[PDB]
Amino acid sequence: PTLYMNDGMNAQSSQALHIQTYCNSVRQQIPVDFGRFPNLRESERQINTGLGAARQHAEHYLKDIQPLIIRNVTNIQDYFETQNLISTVMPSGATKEQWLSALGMVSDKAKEYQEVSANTRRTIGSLNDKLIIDSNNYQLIVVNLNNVVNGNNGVLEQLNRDIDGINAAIDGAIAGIVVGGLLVIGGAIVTAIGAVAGLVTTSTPVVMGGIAMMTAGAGGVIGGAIVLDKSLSAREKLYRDRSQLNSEVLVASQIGSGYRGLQTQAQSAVTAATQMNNAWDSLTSELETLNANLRKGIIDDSFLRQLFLTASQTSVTKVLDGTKIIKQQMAGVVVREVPANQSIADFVKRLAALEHHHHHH
Repeated sequence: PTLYMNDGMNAQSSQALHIQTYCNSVRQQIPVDFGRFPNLRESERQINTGLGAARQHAEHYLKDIQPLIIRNVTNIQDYFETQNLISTVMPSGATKEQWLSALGMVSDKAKEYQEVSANTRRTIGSLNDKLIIDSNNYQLIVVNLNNVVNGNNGVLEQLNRDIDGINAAIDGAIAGIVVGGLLVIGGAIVTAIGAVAGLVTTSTPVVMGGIAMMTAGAGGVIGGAIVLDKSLSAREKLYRDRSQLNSEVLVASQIGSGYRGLQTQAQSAVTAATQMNNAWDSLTSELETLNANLRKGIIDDSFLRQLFLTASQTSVTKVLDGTKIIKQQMAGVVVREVPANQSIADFVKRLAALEHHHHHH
């Protein structure tokens, strides 16, 4: 259970930094301006209404959920510091009753923290559910606009699936970068937000879902930009290839892709939250089994003492080490401003060229 707890914590913490950055990109998205086309006023208002709801979903995550996930790390640290302390306090000839008191104190903490993880899982499950509905309904606003300007709905839908497909690649590259950097002592996570497509001027730039996450090592040395550059540039390319689509349909499409991308992050958060809740479940079960087996007299104090002792010398070390690195990295995220005349792909491409020069390669 100690390693299950470790893996749950690592997966939820890394994914939490990913959806956090995605939510920031949704919050920073500027309303769409189709002022130059009075006949698209209705579409402009439907798109800004859906965007407002997306910003509220993102805000809900940042303010109401992110802190519970960070609280979970702290709860893991307190749990294991407490289990460890039991090991150092219980003297030699401690009675069954004293051991039952001690087991009780750790089971109470574990159940308290299991319930916090469970409530976190429900809250993210609900947000994911709402995002599935809102992102699915948003697509009708885009088709409707495409119909108002007699665009080809086949070409639009193809672009939508192509962007979904490249977003899996971008997500997987960001996930691998963050997982790989989460447990580096002295390492930091670096994020940037920027337009998802190449810029062209009077169209509203879409930063929603335009994210980069990279690592920084000793001396602020960026890692991950070379890897990430490939999938970011590919998205920019896929948009470039549909410059025959109406400009406003393209913007509307970019928000839709950002709305679906947000729902994808929330599904990843559900999966991580489930894995963490299952880890707590197996921790409380183990304690309940030790509580019953000591009472049934199937085990004894001596076994329990050695069980907690070994744990404290072994897998608990890894968890406690992880809790400290994870809190530093989640608290030390470095936010890079992207200039208004650079896409997220442009920005990372420039960081990738700097990364090549630092590697002399």
